[PDB]
Amino acid sequence: RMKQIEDKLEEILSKGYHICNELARIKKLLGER
Amino acid sequence: RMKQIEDKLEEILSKGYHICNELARIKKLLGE
Amino acid sequence: RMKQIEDKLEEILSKGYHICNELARIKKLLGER
Amino acid sequence: RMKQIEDKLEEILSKGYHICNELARIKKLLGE
Repeated sequence: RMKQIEDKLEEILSKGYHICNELARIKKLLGER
Repeated sequence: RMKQIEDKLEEILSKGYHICNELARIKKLLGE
Repeated sequence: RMKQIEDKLEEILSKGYHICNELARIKKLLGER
Repeated sequence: RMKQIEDKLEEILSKGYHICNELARIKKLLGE
């Protein structure tokens, strides 16, 4: 269970990196307009 | 205590998945 | 400390609701284009 | 154990604040 907590924390962090990378690409393509 | 925390984490994760779906729809509207 | 954990979990959840509300407005204004 | 978890939470939170800044810039580019 403490392992499944540690697993979920890393899943949340990763996805937050993923999300903020997707928004960074979106910001990029709109600034080049 | 660990169970209350895990439970909330699962819920936070779910919001992230929802955000990624929004971003998928949003990318497509923008052509990307 | 367990209180400050419970406080942070609610801050993360809220902000995730906030974020997904901001993206929902953005999706709305672009679909009406 | 609580300290490792709190520590990661602070870090997750920070990403959220970064995402909100991206969304602020992105809204403005879109006129909104």
